[PDB]
Amino acid sequence: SDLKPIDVEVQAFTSASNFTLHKYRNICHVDTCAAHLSKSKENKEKLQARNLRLIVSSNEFLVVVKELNDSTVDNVVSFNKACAIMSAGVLKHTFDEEFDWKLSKYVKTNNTTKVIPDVKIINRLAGQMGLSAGNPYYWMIVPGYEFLYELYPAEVLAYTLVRLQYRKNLNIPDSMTDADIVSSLVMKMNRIHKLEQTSFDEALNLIGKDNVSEAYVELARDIGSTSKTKRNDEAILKFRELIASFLPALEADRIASA
Amino acid sequence: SDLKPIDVEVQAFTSASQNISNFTLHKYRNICHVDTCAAHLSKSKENKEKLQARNLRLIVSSNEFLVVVKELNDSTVDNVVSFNKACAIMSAGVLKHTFDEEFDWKLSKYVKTNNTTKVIPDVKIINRLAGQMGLSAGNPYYWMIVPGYEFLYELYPAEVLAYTLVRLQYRKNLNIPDSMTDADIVSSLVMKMNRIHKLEQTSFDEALNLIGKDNVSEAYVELARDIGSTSKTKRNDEAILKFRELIASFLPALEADRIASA
Amino acid sequence: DLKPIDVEVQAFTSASQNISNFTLHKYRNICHVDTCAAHLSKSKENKEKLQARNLRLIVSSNEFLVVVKELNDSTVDNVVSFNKACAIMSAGVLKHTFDEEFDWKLSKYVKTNNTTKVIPDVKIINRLAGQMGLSAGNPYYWMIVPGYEFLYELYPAEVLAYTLVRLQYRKNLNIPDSMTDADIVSSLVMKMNRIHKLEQTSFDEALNLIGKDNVSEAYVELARDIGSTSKTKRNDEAILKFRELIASFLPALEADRIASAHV
Amino acid sequence: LKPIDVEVQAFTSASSNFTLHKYRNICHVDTCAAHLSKSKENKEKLQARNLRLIVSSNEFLVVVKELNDSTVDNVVSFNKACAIMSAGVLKHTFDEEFDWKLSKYVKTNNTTKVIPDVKIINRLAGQMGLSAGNPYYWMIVPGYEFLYELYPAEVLAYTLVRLQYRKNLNIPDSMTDADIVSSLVMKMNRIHKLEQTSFDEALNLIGKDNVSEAYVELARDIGSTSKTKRNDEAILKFRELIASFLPALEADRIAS
RNA sequence: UUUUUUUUUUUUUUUUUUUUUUUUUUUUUUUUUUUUUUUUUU
Ligand SMILES: [Mg+2]
Ligand SMILES: [Mg+2]
Ligand SMILES: [Mg+2]
Repeated sequence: SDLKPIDVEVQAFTSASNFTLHKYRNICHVDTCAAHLSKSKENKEKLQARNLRLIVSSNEFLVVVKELNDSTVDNVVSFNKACAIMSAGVLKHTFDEEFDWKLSKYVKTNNTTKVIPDVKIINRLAGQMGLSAGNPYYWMIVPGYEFLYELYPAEVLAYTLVRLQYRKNLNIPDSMTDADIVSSLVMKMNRIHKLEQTSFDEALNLIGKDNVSEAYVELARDIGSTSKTKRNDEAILKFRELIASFLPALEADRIASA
Repeated sequence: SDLKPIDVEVQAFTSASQNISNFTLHKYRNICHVDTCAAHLSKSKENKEKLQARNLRLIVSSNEFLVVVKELNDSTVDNVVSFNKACAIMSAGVLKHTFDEEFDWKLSKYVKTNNTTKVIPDVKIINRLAGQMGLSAGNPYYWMIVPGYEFLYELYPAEVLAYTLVRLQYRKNLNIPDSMTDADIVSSLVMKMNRIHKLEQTSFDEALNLIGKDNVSEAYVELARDIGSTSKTKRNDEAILKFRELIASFLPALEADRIASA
Repeated sequence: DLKPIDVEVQAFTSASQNISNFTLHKYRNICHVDTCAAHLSKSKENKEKLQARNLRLIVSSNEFLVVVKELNDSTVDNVVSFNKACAIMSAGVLKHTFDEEFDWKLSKYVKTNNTTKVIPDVKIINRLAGQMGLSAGNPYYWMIVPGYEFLYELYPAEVLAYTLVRLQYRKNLNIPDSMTDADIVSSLVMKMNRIHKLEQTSFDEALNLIGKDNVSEAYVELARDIGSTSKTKRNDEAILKFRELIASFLPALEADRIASAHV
Repeated sequence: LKPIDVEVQAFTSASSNFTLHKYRNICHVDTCAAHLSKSKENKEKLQARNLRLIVSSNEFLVVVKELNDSTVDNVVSFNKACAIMSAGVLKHTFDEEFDWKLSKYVKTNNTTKVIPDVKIINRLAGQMGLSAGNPYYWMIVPGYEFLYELYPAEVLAYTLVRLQYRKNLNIPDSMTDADIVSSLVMKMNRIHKLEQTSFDEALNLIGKDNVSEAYVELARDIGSTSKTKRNDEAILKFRELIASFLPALEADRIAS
């Protein structure tokens, strides 16, 4: 009754992800990419309606498409992949070490033309953590950061630990479970390390357990430095305190009314 | 009449109105082509979200069709059906060929299926739900692993219960989200069993003795033999434990740094 | 779009316009019992129809109701809101099922003047009462309806008791967890605030005006079979029987793993 | 297969400081007050389309739905529109405004005063015991926290009444105690720089006695009851009653 | 393994109270249905 169907095609699912950040390492203009990352919230909402074309250097661009699980075309990417590509462009000039997976260690990033991202460009996700502009981690705090695990595994894992521990400081909704917070990263770890055969401790030793620690304390140092939940909670305690101070003058006013 | 009211007929809700046409798969035994419905079951997840936006129409054979509609509940004609019952109808179109017997509730016994010549399903068609359980193409149970499989309890009871047992036991292996409690995994089957066995007036053991408990177990081992010993949900669980263990061993350096910081 | 609307400057000064003066006693003898029972049997469907149009509900051979959504005040007796409509027709069945009603002037329950000994049809089923384990023929069967709180005027202890049942057994009644406890009793308290004038009277005073013994009597009547038979009980017993099935099947998977012969 | 071009525009600290002092002499008092009487009405209209409101024959005020910053000084958000208009009436009812440079109250500088017509009704002030004619009648408006710039002790005191008398004023339980004060704490954080200065220093600068005089003025005629107080009192007596009947129900099951 | 999910410094935005009402509104609709969930260990 009063329903228009659509005629679904008879197509069977028959049998038959090469994404690597190393194909986009020298395609980014730093201040262009940082500006796009500074508007990630507005960009994700624009994506919900139409797909987006983002210029990331005066000769290169990306096509951000929703629900894109595969593409032979390199610069057609999902939102998380696009932010990760653009973040890596900035982190090549802020982080001095990157991970070589066949050498199983951190090797120095050789950046001949090393530049400083414009301090004026603000990352509001990073401010929520208490990080200030100029911090080398500043532009790692982006949507889709988990893809950066390919280059910065200790740093990306550390940011994930901070999101797990301080979900309330970062205004993560209590709706989300701890599994959803870490799921994306575990998927990237499982691909790199083969977690079906490997141990987690084997991965935490392959990357620097102390490296994770140093990155963790860098990203965690200034959490709770200024908190609107603690700022509001002191006001309520100070307000209810002043209400109590005002009671004898309120009853003096009502005994005067009678 | 400013309030332009519409008359409403005085029709009382009685169980004679509720049970006018209860659903049964026996009306749909010859409506589906094996390789056509498996192509629709192979794309069940896509169908479900495409169903959300607008309701759907699915050709199952040369002239017979099925219209899928969300939140349908009752309906006065046979080929207009909900998502779960549509997947159940198509599933039974392949299992008539892959399963050698079906249950007869008149006789309290499984009976051999009369399936003329049996057309073996194309092993090119891949059911991803069965692949999560380790099943491969050509397995007879392959196309039983569909949404709304519980409706197949009427034809293949012991096999549908064994699958539900497999989903409760291996819920983390099958990435069933911890949001759903154990009772949620089995709720629909219990409803299917309630209708057929009237569990209000029958025990659980009586049901599992009417159907074959020897049949259930041997379907349980067929469905759980190749279930993987890893999953993303189990990897996520192991990660949360390891991550909190790292967070704990990092707290001294953290607090020592903040007292030294401005 | 992209340009504003000039709003006119006029204030808000006005009167209470309390014109409702709604009492169920205006509709006592206007209802055919089986006609009204049948409209109540389709309450959910009629509310859905009400979202699209105003409704015309014939309640007897000589009377009808006009159901209108968002009906604040109406001067005409026939034009009522949905909650008022179900309450009006529920009272028509309850006059024949319940033997006593409250008289607020005498401050006690008095006998209902049912001259005609009419029973509501047994086959007409109230799904809302079915969710409570009440079977057809129960004298309370037709108080379990949308807008039941209006019946506090006639059956105060029984309407309060059903509200208590909705409070304690909210899970068995499939009431959403997302709705306040206060939201479930909010409208009954509006009724109680009108009849008992709760601004200048206590809840304990009101609970002594109607019978606390009478609220308890109706409570055990309405809550006797709430948990009698549950999905939560059935689905739970299934789990443990399913889990002993599994524990008995584990020697089976193991034997099929390490043994080639039939076991 | 279709994209839209996103232009490179970074979020910077650079991108108009809001001061009510820019709107002190643009409001007729009986017309700015009539807009505040139909504030709930003006509010839902703002989701449909942006609204243009007249403060007087010579000046306009256009309100839009989600303004985080505006180059224009006459397009504002709702809470600022109400505050700009309420301020127009309180310059004639309040006899003192705050000067943050001199760190204390000074006269409101209104040579010729007006008395608002007493028929314009503020239903929000009517939920409390305020009757028309009270000098605080038109401060009880949506967006009052912005008036902390001019009347900080009175605006804080109103916040105190909302905190303690939230049930009396039907503030839903879904609104946190923090949510009631979250907006005012933000206005104070801008003016007082709360990371550096404390609440006690703010309270001493505005006057804890000035707060007290506005408090007893606003909390004087709060009604003893509300729907929310009744519902909350009913739930308790209702949960008392269930317990009192639990023996009787168990006895009934044992009998049959 | 992708997809997907969530966080957006500060001010803002937003949120809430509507002449202490009554109404309106809201929620439950037997059993079954609906709903829900897993998607080739990715
Ligand atoms: Mg924030
Ligand atoms: Mg039900
Ligand atoms: Mg009102």
